[PDB]
Amino acid sequence: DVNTLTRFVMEEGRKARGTGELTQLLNSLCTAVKAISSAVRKAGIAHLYGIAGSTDQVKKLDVLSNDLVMNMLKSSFATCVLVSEEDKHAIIVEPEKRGKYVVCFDPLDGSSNIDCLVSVGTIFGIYRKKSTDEPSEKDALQPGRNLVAAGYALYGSATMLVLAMDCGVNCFMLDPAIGEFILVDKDVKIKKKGKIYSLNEGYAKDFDPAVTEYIQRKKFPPDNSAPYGARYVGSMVADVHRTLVYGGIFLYPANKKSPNGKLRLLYECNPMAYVMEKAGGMATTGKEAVLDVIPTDIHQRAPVILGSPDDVLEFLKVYEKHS
Amino acid sequence: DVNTLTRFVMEEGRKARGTGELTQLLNSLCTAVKAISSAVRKAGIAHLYGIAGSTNVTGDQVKKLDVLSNDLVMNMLKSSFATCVLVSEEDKHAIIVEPEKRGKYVVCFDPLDGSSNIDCLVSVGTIFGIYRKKSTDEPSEKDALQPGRNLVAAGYALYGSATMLVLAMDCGVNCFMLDPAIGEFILVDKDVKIKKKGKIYSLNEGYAKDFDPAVTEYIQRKKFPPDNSAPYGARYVGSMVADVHRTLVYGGIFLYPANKKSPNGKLRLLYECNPMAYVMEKAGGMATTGKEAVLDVIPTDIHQRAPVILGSPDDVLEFLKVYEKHS
Amino acid sequence: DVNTLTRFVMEEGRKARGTGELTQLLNSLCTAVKAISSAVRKAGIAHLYGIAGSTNVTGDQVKKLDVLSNDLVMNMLKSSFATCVLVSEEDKHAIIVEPEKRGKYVVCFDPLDGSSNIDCLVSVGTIFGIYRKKSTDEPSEKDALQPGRNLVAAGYALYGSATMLVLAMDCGVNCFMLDPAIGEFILVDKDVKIKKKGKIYSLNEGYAKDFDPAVTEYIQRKKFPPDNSAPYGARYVGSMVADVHRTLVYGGIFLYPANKKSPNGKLRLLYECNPMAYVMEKAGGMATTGKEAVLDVIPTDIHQRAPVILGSPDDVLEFLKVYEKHS
Amino acid sequence: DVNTLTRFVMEEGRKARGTGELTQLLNSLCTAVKAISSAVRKAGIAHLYGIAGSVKKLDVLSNDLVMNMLKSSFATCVLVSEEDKHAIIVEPEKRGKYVVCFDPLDGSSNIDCLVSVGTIFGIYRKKSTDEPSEKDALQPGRNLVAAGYALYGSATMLVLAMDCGVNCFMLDPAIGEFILVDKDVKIKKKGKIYSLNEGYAKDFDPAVTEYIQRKKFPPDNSAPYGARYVGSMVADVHRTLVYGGIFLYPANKKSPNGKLRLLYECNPMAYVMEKAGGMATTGKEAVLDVIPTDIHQRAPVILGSPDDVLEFLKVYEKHS
Ligand SMILES: Nc1ncnc2c1ncn2[C@@H]1O[C@H](COP(=O)(O)O)[C@@H](O)[C@H]1O
Ligand SMILES: Nc1ncnc2c1ncn2[C@@H]1O[C@H](COP(=O)(O)O)[C@@H](O)[C@H]1O
Ligand SMILES: Nc1ncnc2c1ncn2[C@@H]1O[C@H](COP(=O)(O)O)[C@@H](O)[C@H]1O
Ligand SMILES: Nc1ncnc2c1ncn2[C@@H]1O[C@H](COP(=O)(O)O)[C@@H](O)[C@H]1O
Ligand SMILES: [Mg+2]
Ligand SMILES: [Mg+2]
Ligand SMILES: [Mg+2]
Ligand SMILES: [Mg+2]
Repeated sequence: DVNTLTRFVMEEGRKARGTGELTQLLNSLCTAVKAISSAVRKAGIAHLYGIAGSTDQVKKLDVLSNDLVMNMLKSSFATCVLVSEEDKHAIIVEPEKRGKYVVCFDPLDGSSNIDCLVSVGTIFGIYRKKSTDEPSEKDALQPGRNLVAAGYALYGSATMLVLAMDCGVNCFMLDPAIGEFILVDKDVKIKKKGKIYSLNEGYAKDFDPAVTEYIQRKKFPPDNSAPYGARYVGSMVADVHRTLVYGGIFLYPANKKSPNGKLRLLYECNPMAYVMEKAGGMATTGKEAVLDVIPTDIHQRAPVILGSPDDVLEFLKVYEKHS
Repeated sequence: DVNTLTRFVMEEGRKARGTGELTQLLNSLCTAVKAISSAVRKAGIAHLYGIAGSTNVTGDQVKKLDVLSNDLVMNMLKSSFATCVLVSEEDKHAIIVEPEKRGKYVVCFDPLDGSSNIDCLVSVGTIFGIYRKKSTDEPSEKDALQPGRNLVAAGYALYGSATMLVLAMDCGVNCFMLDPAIGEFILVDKDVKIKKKGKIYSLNEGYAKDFDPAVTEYIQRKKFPPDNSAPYGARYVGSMVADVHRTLVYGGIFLYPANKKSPNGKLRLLYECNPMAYVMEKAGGMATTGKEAVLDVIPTDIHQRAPVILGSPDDVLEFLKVYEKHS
Repeated sequence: DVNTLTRFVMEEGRKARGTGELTQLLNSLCTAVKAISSAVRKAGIAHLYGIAGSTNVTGDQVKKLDVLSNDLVMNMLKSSFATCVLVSEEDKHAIIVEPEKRGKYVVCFDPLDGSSNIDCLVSVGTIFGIYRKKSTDEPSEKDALQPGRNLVAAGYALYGSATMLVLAMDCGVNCFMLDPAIGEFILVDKDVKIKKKGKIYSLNEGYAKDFDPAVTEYIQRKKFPPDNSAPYGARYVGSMVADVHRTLVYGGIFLYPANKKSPNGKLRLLYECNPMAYVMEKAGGMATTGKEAVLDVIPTDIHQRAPVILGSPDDVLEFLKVYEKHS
Repeated sequence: DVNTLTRFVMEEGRKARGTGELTQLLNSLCTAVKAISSAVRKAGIAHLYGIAGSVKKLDVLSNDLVMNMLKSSFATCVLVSEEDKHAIIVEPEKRGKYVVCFDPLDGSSNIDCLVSVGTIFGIYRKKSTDEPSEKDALQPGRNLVAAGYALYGSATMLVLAMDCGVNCFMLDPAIGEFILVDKDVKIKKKGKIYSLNEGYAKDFDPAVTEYIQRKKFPPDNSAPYGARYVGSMVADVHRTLVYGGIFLYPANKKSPNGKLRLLYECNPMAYVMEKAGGMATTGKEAVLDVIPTDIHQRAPVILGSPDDVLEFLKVYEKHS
């Protein structure tokens, strides 16, 4: 039977005995992702270039993508606190539209390389508000282990939405002819070990000796097996999704321009770690599992190594050797 | 004033006082590219997954996409009445256009690179180079054995976050953005030029163990600059259109160089290296094999390989300085 | 606050304390309508005309729209797990859903009304009525033989200059515009109500020689008002969905009455007249056979015909008074 | 062998040995019509209704699209639009030699009910050697170089009439391309449908009343014609071209010289009809022979299958 995101989400919520609040939230997020995809593919750009007589582009697209997510989630009546990469402070939903959920998201990740039309993407993570206090930024400071749902949209050669919940990881392809996300890979599981590593090797000078050693073993295998292939798009959604689909390992470790890491814990690392763990993968900072870091600031950064468990375990063995 | 690919091509054809044959070829290629973009973005995939009660998925969808893209380009170019010989990355032999539809142009193309890149849903591209048939002999694969310098037009379409067509001709490089709401390529970057020195290098460092000693030293110098300037950034998508386009837009260097086990490189000269070398040189960049300019190689086989290092001229010259140090 | 069909239907389901079954049905219908819309606007027609050669067509692609439409609606409703008995203009007998997929609802629909003249690009449409199952026993086509009064939901999609879904339920009539750029039905008109009296009449006057004398007199009053008021304008698209939507939007009257060669009219009671009558009544309009309300007829055959006169209430009342005068 | 509008137009230009100017004009109209279609189908309406938190009328937008695309083609010198009281004169730097008269969005009267709407165009070559003026648009339809319409119905079709005949192109929205689907089109000799607003029955000339009576009670007592009246000229005329038959907008008392406009409604449709082997008459003469004195002047029109038009004229000549 054909399955769609709308039907899949409605049926999981029926199975969950819930009230429909999270269903309405995920419904609203789907709409926003379809509207982001349309703009990312440049529908209507002819009007910007004067087709009807009327005459920062990358910037405005991430602002618009933020507005679409913010508006769709607000009017869902399902949220109370929204944290966005585009916004310095947490947004507090007005009282008459408040619901039970906190949403952390990057509405257009990798946006700043739109000039090259590289893949861009959306990342989101959904929490049940935990405190009974008046809503505030504190409600978003929960460890990733508390995630109820998380995932991402990739605006690549096609638009795909990956949604991770308690039930596992499911991938949906957008059919632009009808505006429906079609279920195409069910209960995805990452392979135990891959043949691809992904990281910005331009920071090789700043690399920890654990990282340098691990990556040396991927290029020059001490057992003389085949070297791993390398890929790095520089957009987290593209690089993590390739790791999910093919296996392997993605690293963005600390460097001396980013001693706490480059990626952001709340709306980049935590959602991707959650998808990885639900897929049978791993996600570590080196010191602890990403999902166990307790945030103290909503835009704080973390180092991340994630992907196939044998590859992450192999990295972690090299890491404790450098204790 | 807004400009479209169709209007731009038509006006350049008028300025050239051509017969209109090349214009028709490029109109045909543009339609084909719009058709590939629609398939790449997965229009109608709901019907494949049973929305109307029918079909299983069966086989290799990525392969079928490459084949479908090849059939779109082949058929639009055949029906243009502007071509006689078609060389495609997807076909063993050159396709000879039937007598009734023969025109004067030779087209080498790679219609899509889905199968040759395990990256899934990250970018895909089409590359093309257009030559004028040089002899009046009955058409054969020999008519595509021309050096890249003989190209009249070349370029690529990138199916990325948006669909972009880059077209290079004697008038320079121009970049057109596909507006899917209306099926028009909108002119967005005019007479593009690459910057003389960039800050990004692009190659597959998994192959590091098989690197020629000069590639190792060059890359080491990008990661550990001897003058303690800032290291270059690294990006490697695995799709030639994507990696070359970023080099064009941001500057820097892209390398798929020769080495011991692959003494002629891996990429193909006629429909990968030559069109990109032409775009680079028209943009004021460089494209070398290490031994010579890509566009000066005279091919002897239609699927022959070439090493290629291309991009900002100061970076390519710096690599050639290191390459000659190890001669 | 923006509102979509998905969000609207979901909240209404939460309001009425449903189990979500109707909601999944309506979600399924929405998806089929989107796919029908895409086919009607001729997405992919270029493959039918050989853009990729002869080999690249046949699947859902080669089916006529009436067949494709039936397959889309049939399949989406079956896979909704919310229906048990389906009635379509396309199939002589009601379809009994497999027990593994059965829900509690009965759906009567016309997958593509007006496809008659889809050749001239006239607006066409989809019509649907939803009943709950009443019977103690195994689902059978007698479950669909309910009066229009038992409807829980009804409406139509119009594929005209734009695609619109008109949904009628207990809460009233609501209208959703399909945004093709993102594939969402946007709530654009809420709790819609017909005007009390219109200035347009709508019927096929070409068959005037066979008109019932009561229809002859009522049409004459429209064109030759006995009080020197302004005569009504005439519109007849020949596609029921388009004519009924204009009647809802602009007011007036639409007639497909009984004549003498056609004892009970031509339009079908279950999946043409009944849904349209339900929309009209929820909008403060009217719909009669001449002798009783359409929604009161007790059907005995799932494909039985019914005369229909519907629209603004003062216009249907004037017709009835002329009609009862001749009875 | 598939063909597109772009490739068909360019190939006809090559055969004509034209300089490319009219081909650029027609390319430019093709783009405008694709953009009108996109807006008519309501792409982007979600933004109007606040999907991102926070408006030109369709007819205004459509006029802007055609006007700007034609101006920027460098192929035109005088543009007459139903939306503009005076003719637009193109600035010297963007001037070509063609005069274009058009209705950017006919039927938008009642777009509130999502009826079919259309764009109609007629293209003339400027004869004079002098400065372009409104007078250059005052030509009989006989002088047309090209005419047609785009119908935004259940699907979008462009019908183009030229010397070479009538050709029909279907817009494939997946790829944004007009595909040639019906070639060298000819209308049926006689149809079975008549199209007019019978709400004006009280004002009909007795020729029209008697002709309509012939359609409902046939004198050879064949089957009565069916009736259709969409109320959008493009939709009713296109059905007439596809199925044969007759379409009439005759004189009534709020429109004593007809309601439809000669330069950009009647003349383009008359020219499609004639190139398809049909006819179009005011009743007194061929539409294409009327010499206009006002760019917005109205004309009565009866057009369609040749046998049905001749039959009307035979009834008309009786009441002469
Ligand atoms: N559509 C859904 N998919 C998966 N889980 C759900 C869904 N709806 C509700 N749940 C679960 O039920 C809980 C309460 O749902 P709600 O009543 O919608 O807030 C959520 O926090 C989830 O754990
Ligand atoms: N649309 C065009 N853009 C750029 N150059 C063109 C174009 N059309 C023709 N030319 C040039 O004129 C030559 C002959 O034109 P043709 O008669 O179309 O083959 C071509 O090989 C090009 O060098
Ligand atoms: N989405 C909805 N909109 C309006 N009424 C509904 C909806 N869902 C359920 N209902 C009402 O509640 C009944 C039971 O719903 P269900 O259990 O989903 O079949 C239906 O037959 C309707 O009367
Ligand atoms: N694309 C075309 N299709 C049909 N006829 C054309 C075309 N281009 C030119 N012609 C004919 O040749 C004349 C001169 O064209 P031009 O030099 O473009 O003004 C026109 O007025 C038409 O009669
Ligand atoms: Mg961002
Ligand atoms: Mg290939
Ligand atoms: Mg029907
Ligand atoms: Mg008009």
